[PDB]
Amino acid sequence: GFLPHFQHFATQAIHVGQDPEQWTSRAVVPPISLSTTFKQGASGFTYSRSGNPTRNCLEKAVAALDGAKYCLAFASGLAATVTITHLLKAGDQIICMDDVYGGTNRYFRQVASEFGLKISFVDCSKIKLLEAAITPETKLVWIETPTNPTQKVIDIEGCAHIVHKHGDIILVVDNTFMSPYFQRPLALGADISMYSATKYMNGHSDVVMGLVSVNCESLHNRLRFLQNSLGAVPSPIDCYLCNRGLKTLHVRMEKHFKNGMAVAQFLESNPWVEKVIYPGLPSHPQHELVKRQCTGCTGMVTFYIKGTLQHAEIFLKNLKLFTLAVSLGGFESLAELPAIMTHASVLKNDRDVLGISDTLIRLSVGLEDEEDLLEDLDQALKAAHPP
Amino acid sequence: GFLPHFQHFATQAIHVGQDPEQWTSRAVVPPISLSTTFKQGAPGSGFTYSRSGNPTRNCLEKAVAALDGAKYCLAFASGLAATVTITHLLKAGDQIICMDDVYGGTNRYFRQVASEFGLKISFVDCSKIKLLEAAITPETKLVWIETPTNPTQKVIDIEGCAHIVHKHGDIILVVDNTFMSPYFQRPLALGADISMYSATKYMNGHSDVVMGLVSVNCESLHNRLRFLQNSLGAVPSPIDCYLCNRGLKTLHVRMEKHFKNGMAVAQFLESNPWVEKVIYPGLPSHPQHELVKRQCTGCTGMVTFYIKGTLQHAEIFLKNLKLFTLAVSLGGFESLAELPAIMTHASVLKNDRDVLGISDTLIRLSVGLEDEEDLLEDLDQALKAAHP
Amino acid sequence: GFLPHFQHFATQAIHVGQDPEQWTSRAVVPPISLSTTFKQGGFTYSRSGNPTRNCLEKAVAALDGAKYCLAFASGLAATVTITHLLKAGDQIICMDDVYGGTNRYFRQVASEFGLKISFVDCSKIKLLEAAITPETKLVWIETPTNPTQKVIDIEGCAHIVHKHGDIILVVDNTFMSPYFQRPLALGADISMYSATKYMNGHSDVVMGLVSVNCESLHNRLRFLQNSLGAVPSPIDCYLCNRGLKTLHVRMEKHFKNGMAVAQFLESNPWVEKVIYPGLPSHPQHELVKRQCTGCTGMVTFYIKGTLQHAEIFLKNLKLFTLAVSLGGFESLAELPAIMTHASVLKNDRDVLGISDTLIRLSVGLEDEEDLLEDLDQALKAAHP
Amino acid sequence: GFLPHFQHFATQAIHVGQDPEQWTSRAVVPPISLSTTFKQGAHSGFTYSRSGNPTRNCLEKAVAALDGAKYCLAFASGLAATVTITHLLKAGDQIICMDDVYGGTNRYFRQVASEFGLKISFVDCSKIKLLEAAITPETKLVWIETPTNPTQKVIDIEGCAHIVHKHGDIILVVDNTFMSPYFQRPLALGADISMYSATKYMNGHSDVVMGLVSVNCESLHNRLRFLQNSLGAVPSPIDCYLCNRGLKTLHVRMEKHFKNGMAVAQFLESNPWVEKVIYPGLPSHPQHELVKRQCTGCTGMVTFYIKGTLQHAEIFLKNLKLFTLAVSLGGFESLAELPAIMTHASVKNDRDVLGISDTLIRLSVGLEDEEDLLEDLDQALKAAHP
Repeated sequence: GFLPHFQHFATQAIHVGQDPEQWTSRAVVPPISLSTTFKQGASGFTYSRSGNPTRNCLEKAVAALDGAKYCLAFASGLAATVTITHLLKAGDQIICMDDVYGGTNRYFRQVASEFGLKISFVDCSKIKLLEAAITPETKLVWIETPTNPTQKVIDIEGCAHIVHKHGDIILVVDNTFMSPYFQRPLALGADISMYSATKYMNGHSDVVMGLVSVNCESLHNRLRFLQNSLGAVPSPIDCYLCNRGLKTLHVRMEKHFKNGMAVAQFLESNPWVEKVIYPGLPSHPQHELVKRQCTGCTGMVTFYIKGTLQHAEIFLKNLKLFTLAVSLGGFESLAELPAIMTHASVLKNDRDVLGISDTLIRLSVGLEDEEDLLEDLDQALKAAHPP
Repeated sequence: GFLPHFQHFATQAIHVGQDPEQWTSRAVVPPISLSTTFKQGAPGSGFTYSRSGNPTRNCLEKAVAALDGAKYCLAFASGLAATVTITHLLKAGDQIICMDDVYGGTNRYFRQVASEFGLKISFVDCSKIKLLEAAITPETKLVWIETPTNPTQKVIDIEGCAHIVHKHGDIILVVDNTFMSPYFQRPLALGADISMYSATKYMNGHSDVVMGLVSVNCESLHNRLRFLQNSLGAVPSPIDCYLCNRGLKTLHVRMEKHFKNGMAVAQFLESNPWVEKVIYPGLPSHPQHELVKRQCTGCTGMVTFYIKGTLQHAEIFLKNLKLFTLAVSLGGFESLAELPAIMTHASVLKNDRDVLGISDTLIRLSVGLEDEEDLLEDLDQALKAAHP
Repeated sequence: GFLPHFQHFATQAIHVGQDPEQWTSRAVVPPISLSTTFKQGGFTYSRSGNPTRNCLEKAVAALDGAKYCLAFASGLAATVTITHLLKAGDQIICMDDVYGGTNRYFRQVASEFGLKISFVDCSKIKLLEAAITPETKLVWIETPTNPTQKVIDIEGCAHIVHKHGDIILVVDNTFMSPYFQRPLALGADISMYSATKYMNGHSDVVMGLVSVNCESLHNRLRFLQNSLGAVPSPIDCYLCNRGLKTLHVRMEKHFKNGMAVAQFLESNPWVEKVIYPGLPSHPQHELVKRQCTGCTGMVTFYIKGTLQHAEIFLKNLKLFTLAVSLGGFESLAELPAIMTHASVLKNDRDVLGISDTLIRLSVGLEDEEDLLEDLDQALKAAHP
Repeated sequence: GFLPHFQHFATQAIHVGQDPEQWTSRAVVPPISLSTTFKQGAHSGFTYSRSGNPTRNCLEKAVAALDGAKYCLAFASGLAATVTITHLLKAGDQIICMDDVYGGTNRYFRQVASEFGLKISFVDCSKIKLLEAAITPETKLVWIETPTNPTQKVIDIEGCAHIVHKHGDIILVVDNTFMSPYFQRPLALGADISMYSATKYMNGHSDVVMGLVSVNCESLHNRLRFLQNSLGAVPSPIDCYLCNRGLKTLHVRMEKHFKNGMAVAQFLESNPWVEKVIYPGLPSHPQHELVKRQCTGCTGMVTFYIKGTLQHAEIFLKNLKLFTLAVSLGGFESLAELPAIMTHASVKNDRDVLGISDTLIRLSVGLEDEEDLLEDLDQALKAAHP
């Protein structure tokens, strides 16, 4: 009952920007151009930071996958976030989601706010509340869906709609969790589709990178200027590796879905799980919303284990397939306790409100055999709660 | 008559951070660790996430720190990324004093971007010390200088400048040491708070890495920078870090050849009848030549000069070069030539270049590591081509 | 109706050799160790062994259901190394329809160091036994063949070969990959790969792989790996190991797309004949289901008309790229008579069925519609 | 009194094959081309990576210039180059190899090549009349090393070339690994093949295993080019890039290796705890005067015998703090090693004849500061003989 899959995604991920006629060798795979500078004198490239062959191939590919006209690659997701924020002036205000990635939370609240920028954390799941926070000084709205890690889902089309009623306000959707294979914020009314390519996009846990796709011509020109002016650019080798990862994004995300769905269903029917949060499950508060704006779900499964902090640790330390580590979206399965780990960078009084207790566990289900993933979870839960 | 060369420089560039006991394999060369994340909570722990820190980047930072005579170092995605990150130390309401002649991008960030966030920017000629003193306010938190400047190669008394800045209040002096490199100049040893590099140029020296480097001694200053490195995320690729560290292994023998080639080129151009004026710190004709010898252990391959005539004559010269490549950037093993007014400094107002002297006949050369004989031959023929 | 999929395959492909506890940093992904040498006072020299290559070798061995595996600079390099196992004076029985370079090595190079090479149709149970001599020490087979895709019953072949005892049976398992076929589980002594194809699967690594169970065979192979020095780069090893991580989800899509392409071509009025193991029309379709867990993306077909029609078709493709090699994420198309099998003598090319009208497709991971639409449009250009 | 330095070396090492007009982007440094295959149809271009590819060709084009050669072939390793060269022959032919060669070179000929109808004779080619006594019409290949590994015996290449080429068709190969093409050009001295282990000085950064073969003869190149593609011991394009990158600083590296190597050699000879030093740059070297005629300088390879027994050699090696106890050579880092147990353990009765005793130590002097390298040796020697 999900949105129909995007019509040329696999084809484009493999060929867009990859045209062999670009190179004198007619190579089927684009060469890695490390060169910082390029010969001028008799069009073309001037300096690597402003633009370079391998990065441009990647940006054109990602643009296509987002259904965008333009895309910009960055040193990291946070670097992309910071660059986007530099679009504004001293005196402007940013409305940010209350449950956001810790680093995003940290930048807005602790760094950006001390340069004449106003920051308001607003529950944008309450779309009725967003309008109340909007002021004539609001220039940017930052949204993330699903949120990390409580995975609450936001109506992008509804939010874009509220935001665009008051003229020049920018709507940014952090699309790190889903990827453009499952969700296209720009097609849903967003102005900017932002990624941490470090996660699902690259999908191989070996590249730190950010991506920003956009349609507005003037917004692109401002973003392209800041990309070269701030210089938070990615390595050409990282660009190549990420572009290589995109080649299998469609077949990777499908297995994440199948494995994620299977893990979520196993966990929900398990007597030692208090509650499971997974958009693909009917038990999810926004399951029907997900189906309207998304073409599927990922391998990100959040759940509460029964008992105390003690049980969550025994569970995590007895896993043999899931690796106890931060980050997500890789081919390998990851497990994590946000209260102590990825979201220790979010205030304690805010964690109590968001639901990040000592028993909330975030899983990044990988591409291993389903059987083995379930068996690993079963054995580990039995370690915390033995027969 | 230059400052004596820094001791153990080559030894440290090859060994610091490269210690084989870090790895289970006892490899002589540090592995490239691409992994974005790391396993936590195991029986019997340093790394958590690549952006915060990772093996290959850390080895590079420890090595560069040593070459700078520093305690700490931070690597970044680019020189500009390093610059922007440093500026994030400040608050809305602070003022930045910047050298009047600096790299266009440094100029551009301060004038067009930093000025959009409650920061006041004044461009001041910091070589003339009275101009700096009048610009300092109780609100001043940052002074950004570059020496030699890009591309007119103006030289600033670093130790003298630090003395003025560190007198009244908490003001940070940053020295963009891209041109010289730590082999020839140590700003931290001269009183600067930060020695900053674009590793894209001489540090890596192989024209295949875009990267910035930031060296510092102050403990609180480092912690604020280390926070911003992870919080802003302008991080370099581990593979780029490896390549740059590899470039460092030959930094000492490269810079020596850059010097020897650079001096010969400067001397050739100044005696050439088709050249109006040469600016090179190694030449006694440089207004601050004796200052250079007091602050440096030598000079690099950056040679700036004026060709006789107008813009048309400069173009014919540049297009006739066969070894020098008409291109932007600098500090690589290959020789580069460029016209700053139209190229690297087109992002500087037309009215500022005339004040700074960046006319249409000003040419910047980045002399590489090719044979001396051949580089002179290329310059000679091209000058004969410009004025036949 | 195929053989059941190999158990724990995806799990092993992602985790075997990838243990974070190997590194002081506990990185989830193994670092690329370029270091040629190591401090002594473990590893000694990169060519003999190194962390990144060794991690890859443990992974491939598991996927093969093997005890050992050796990585090499290329597929041919792996073949040459294996051939160095033999003695002066011996004979090699090699299939008549093999990869061109394999043919060339045996016929033009290997034969000159006291090695005798006889090309034999190893599918004919009576032709193989007649070719075996007490002097034969090595039998080299490839299944399915390139590009006529002839299929060999491996276990009976193993059974026939091992009756004469110490003879090595090598199966070039490049086409299928260890995800779809396990020669070692079927009685082969060596499972050999060109990792340049499906194993890496991203058209950016040249590498060979050799899997083995026998202790004595391994020690001889390991000695030769270090002695000839046709070793792969650690970065290539990393890249191939990176590619292995998605082998299971890639091969499944190659299967789904290849099947769709094969079926489209067969019902097409401008195609004379389609050769694809996944189609019931393939003469050994049922043998495939008994020894394999599925099929790959290699689709061979004859276009109606002449060489001219095959050329018009190939040059009008917009998604398929006219190029050699195979097994990458991108779709490739090729005319073996003129291209990849130009290194095989011409009159044997005619007997094998590799005419001027035989076309080989390597179907990639693109969308099915676009692949089919591209084929339709290109066929309509040849035959409007 | 050495040969004048080869002219335009720095220019060529930096520019040959590196022409920015090769790429549509006009990049100053050649891109790394990983692609295994190339689009065909529209004469122009590449077909398959193993046969040839942009990045490998640029390196080969570059190395050829530095060798003063017309052609060059890159391989997966030095040994890969060796095995490929040997494949030029047939069963029944005979190979003349230097008596003191690298352990792996010895091992291949003796244990592998010898099992395929090849005749192998180990001959002291520094005494050149021994070369003539072993030559037979069955000789198709002469493999020499100068200086030898690790006793550093020096061979008159042109003299050998004269003797070898007098008789029908014998190929003379010079393993020019120790010296660099900056310091020695075998092809200009009459050799048929200039071969390298690029793992050492050529790359010079201890992170690439690679072999190189430079050649002038047309038929010889065509036969080798066939084998490069047919045997498939090809290097990775990224490794090719890395070696080409290392090549950019080869001249300034080799000069510093020389200055450090000479100082290290001079220090050891004046040291009361060293019995004998073997270094071509030293007048005490038997072929010192020969070296000056065929070379433009010397490298950082210093071989010496320490006084005492095996235990004294161990304490010395284990007390080094700058020199690293490891195998291989030619990198920016200083290496120290005991060949009898390590790099030449694959050669024992032959070690005794060659002089590779339990007290023979081989040093690869790196690019560190001279003083620091000297102090490390000084302190470590004081440690063995306390």
